Amino acid sequence: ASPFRLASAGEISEVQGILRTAGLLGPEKRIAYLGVLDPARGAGSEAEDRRFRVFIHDVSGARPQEVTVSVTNGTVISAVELDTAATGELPVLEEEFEVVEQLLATDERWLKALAARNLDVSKVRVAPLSAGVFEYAEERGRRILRGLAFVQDFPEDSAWAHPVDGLVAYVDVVSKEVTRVIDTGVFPVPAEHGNYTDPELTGPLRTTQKPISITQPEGPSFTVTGGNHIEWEKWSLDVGFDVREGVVLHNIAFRDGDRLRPIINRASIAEMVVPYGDPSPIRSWQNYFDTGEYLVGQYANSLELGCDCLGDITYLSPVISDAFGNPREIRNGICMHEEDWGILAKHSDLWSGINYTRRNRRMVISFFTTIGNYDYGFYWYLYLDGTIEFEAKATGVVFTSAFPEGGSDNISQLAPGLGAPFHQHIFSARLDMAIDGFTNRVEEEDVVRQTMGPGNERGNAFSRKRTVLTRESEAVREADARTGRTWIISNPESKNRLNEPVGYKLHAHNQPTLLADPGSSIARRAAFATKDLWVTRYADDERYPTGDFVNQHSGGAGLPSYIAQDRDIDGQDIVVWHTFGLTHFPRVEDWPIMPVDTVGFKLRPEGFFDRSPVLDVPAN
Amino acid sequence: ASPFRLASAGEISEVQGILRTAGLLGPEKRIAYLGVLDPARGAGSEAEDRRFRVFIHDVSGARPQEVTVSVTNGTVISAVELDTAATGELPVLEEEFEVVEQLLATDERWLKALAARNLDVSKVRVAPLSAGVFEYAEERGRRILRGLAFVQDFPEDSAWAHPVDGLVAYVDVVSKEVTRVIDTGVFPVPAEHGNYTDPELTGPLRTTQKPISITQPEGPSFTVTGGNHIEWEKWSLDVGFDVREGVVLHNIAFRDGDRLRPIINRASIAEMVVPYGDPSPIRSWQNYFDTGEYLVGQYANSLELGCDCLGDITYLSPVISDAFGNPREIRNGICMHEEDWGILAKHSDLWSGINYTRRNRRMVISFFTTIGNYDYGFYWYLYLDGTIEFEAKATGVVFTSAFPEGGSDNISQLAPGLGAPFHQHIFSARLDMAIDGFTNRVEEEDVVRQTMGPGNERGNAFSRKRTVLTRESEAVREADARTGRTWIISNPESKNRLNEPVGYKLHAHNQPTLLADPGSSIARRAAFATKDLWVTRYADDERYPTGDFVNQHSGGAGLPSYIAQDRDIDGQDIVVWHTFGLTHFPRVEDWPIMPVDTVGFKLRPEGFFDRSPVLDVPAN
Ligand SMILES: [Cu+2]
Ligand SMILES: [Cu+2]
Ligand code: NA
Ligand code: NA
Repeated sequence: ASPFRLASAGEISEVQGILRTAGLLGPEKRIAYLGVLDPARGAGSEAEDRRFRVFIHDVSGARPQEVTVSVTNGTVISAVELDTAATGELPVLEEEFEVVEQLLATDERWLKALAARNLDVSKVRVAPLSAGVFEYAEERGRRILRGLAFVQDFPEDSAWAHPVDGLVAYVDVVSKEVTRVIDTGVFPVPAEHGNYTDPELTGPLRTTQKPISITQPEGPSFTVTGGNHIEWEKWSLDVGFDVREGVVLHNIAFRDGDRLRPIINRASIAEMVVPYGDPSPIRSWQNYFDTGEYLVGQYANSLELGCDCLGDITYLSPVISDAFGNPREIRNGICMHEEDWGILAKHSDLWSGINYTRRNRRMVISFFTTIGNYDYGFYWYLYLDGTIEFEAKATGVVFTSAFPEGGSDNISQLAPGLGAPFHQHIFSARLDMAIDGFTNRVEEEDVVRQTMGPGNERGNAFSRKRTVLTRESEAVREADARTGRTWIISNPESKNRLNEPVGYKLHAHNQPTLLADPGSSIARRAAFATKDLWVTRYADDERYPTGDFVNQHSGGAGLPSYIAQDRDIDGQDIVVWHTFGLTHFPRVEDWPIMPVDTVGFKLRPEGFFDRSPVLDVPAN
Repeated sequence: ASPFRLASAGEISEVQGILRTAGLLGPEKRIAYLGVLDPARGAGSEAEDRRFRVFIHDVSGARPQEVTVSVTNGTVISAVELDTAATGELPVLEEEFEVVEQLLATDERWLKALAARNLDVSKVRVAPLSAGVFEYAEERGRRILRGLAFVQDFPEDSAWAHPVDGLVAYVDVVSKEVTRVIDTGVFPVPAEHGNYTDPELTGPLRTTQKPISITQPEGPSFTVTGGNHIEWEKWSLDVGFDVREGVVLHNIAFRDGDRLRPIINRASIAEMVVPYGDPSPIRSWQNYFDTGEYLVGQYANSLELGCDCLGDITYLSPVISDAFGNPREIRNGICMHEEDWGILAKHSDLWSGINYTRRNRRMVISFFTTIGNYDYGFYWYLYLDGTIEFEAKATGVVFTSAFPEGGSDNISQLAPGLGAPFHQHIFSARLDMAIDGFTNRVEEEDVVRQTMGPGNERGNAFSRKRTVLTRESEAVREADARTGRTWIISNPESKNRLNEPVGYKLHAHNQPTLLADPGSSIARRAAFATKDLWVTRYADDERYPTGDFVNQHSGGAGLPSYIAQDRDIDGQDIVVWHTFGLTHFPRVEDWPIMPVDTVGFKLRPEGFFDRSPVLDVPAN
């Protein structure tokens, strides 16, 4: 009954039929994106209308279309033709990946480059990568993929151990022609294998680990109703799934006594970009927008009990559309469980003689995606004390290159002749805030140092200051770890019992933001990644920090365009966009498969409650 | 057998007998500190010589002494008389804390102050706090405690809810004299109780939490031998305990194939300071050196199975001396256990068809201490992948004051009329490094941004730079989160298979350092806290960043005096001192008992290994 329920296989089947009957899904057509639309702002909206947004690609070269359909009523609501030279190309299709390697295998320049290196074309894998926008005027309005080559010595070999440096090709995947083959010179192909399941590399496996058994003899403490509505330890929320963003959290609220108090209306990772910092022309164009260009939800893993998710696990199995409109289930794609989290609060009081200890726990909602060589885990945590936390876990196989003789300022050496270019992994969290309702504002809080003198005779005082962000043009903020900078989202119309506005404080990790030169193509296309915090006024169509069509868009779409409207954000319906990322200088220990590294952020209550919200937790 | 074994009850009794026989421990003497000395540099040598360092107080006012004893040989090695007006007072004795409230209850100035506030002296608790060094000349060479008052309405009442503001007293605890009583005016005593076990405050306890059962059916994966030597998942170390520093880790090493490779010779929290930022004269002197002044190991809790430590727990019960030289056991004062830690590495490869997932684990060594209102947990973690991490957990009851009617720039309001002064909790980790042996160096690593132009035509390149710290005068460093600054400890004489020096990278949290004015008493006494990183050349007697005798000691000792020697630290036996801390602006949710907040640091291998060190972890 809930408007926020997961899409059904039946709903996707109905969408396919509606498109077919309307003549919009012929054999030349491919679905590049399909997702359910959130309800519009409407406090009391009772007329159920499930609407789906669809991007339709044409493999014969005709213009693509953006279509909105109503599954409840069985109608096409709107359909507009897209001019991709203006507004960007559609996301990359899974079936276009294979086309790159196939096309190059018959191209005479590619074959001659391989022949010079004595490489058998049947053993050469091509990574099909997004193109971006650079100097090639012939690419405007065409769907281009770029390919980099790796050698697979046998079918189970890790091709990432054998990059073929000095060689790159550009491919038009619609007209199926190879537009350029660039060969800058012969580099030795690294010869060591990177097969992390080969006993000759692992050695004998350890026999020293004894089992850790985590069970819940009475079952978990959370309930799941209506498919995806969660109730756990005073928290209430809906777990959504979108093929572009992955797991999305809706209607995060906390039951404070008798009232359900809203906190966040919608939480998602709305973009993630992986820019590479190697100036070689073989790779200097390389920037993955894993969310915007590839769609991270469509590559979600099926998660295995006891290996990926340990404990008493409740799974969700989201349904997405394939390229022809058929429903596809991602079995066990989302893990949900609770975890012990150590001590919550503890005090042994000499004067009262009371000894008090309580334990903490967290609710975990997670999924894992694989995009080529990289694998990313997305984890949302809810804690007993009101804290909300997100954590990204990065693993997989690092992207490789040759390691040049004489060294490099932009590439790490992992093995003899084997390099790994410097890169970043930068995420954008979109937090549609609803702190006790929709009238919210953001304050920037800095520590204030005070000088020794009158009123501070011993020179010990320090303080803090808060600055209200009142318009969008002043709501593009940078971190300052030295001054302990945080941001507070408050509701000026809802006060706690001390007559202070209720709030939540965002604690950032204060990692470096985008390092590229401000005049670069990537700085224009991923402008969100150049600043730590953005605040916008809510609008239905301002969904992604990079715009709707990221692939081969020339730049400026998304947050810079939104912010330019300079709207009032002082006690309004607002959206917080937080940039956070990992700067990765690969180390030898990252090879041949990388141990997890993590980055994230958290939000903590700041005068939201009238006292600690965990006084009613029992001892057990 | 091992020189690093925990002190035994017999050893402590033998120290007592040796001191008594030598005429050093008559009835007027008290042991203020007793601890075992680490072996001097030179592996073996002594065959067996257990030495103890003792600080001996005299309650008649005679000069105290520092004494070193050999328990093996039954001899006093050295005994020196201390001039405390020069080099500092001994740590506070537990029996001196009691003296303060008793003395004040008979002082006519204190009684008149309580009478002015209609308070019953029998219900007034006095927090006895370290005095520091300020403008009171009569305190030089005397042992002083300062007292702040709180009302306890009944024996089980939380007195922290009822501060008596405007009143402070200073007490000479040796001559038993109240030196000064300062009354700046009557403030209302906040009337609301803070009794977090009172059902009228907690409401009905939750019935929603289902059990989480963590068990190890085959027992734990680590072994304990010789009482305190641990072997776990290729790690090797000895767990020490010192009454001042608490848990100390010795001889941290990693078994890499057939070689035991040292990493850290000794790791400890060597000081921790809690400075308050309220400029009121009632509290502007308030600074706790919990390690140096109070001795945190002395106040270690007994940890209860299933509440404080959950899972298959192995306990250590360290032995300390009481004030008369009798052994006292802290039953179950150290918990050790291993914990599941999520995914270690994961990759699903399209080209090879191999799906690979491995799980991570960590070894946890922890203890908890209680000093008045505050409770601190100290956690050391060892991970499968070579990471070492420390985490401090702060909880307990926040220190309170009145909340002034006009508001305050330096105090938070927690409840009607009840304030909590701003403060910090700052730690100093002393890491006696031994990366593949004792020839080590520290490099500072910053990200380097590059300008678009020749050799970087697309403006995407970025790099890093490393700066070797060659002399102590240049090894006092600040964080810079914006440039991703880390520090690498390497061994220039031990190279990995790529012919690069092996190393470990220190990752800081980049939280603010000491905020007090640089001219203040606290800035001089806690100079270590003003900078994030210090490197010194190892010396036997350079143990604490604040020096040996912190109580009522002015500046002049500790890290600033050590680094003036300007010793060579480029490929030498070096010690890293890392400052990290929490800046606490108390929130309403911190009342009436504070949920845990955390801070820490971690060290990760950086080319220490020749490839990932966890390729031999099994699937399970
Ligand atoms: Cu990476
Ligand atoms: Cu605090
Ligand atoms: Na909002
Ligand atoms: Na050392």
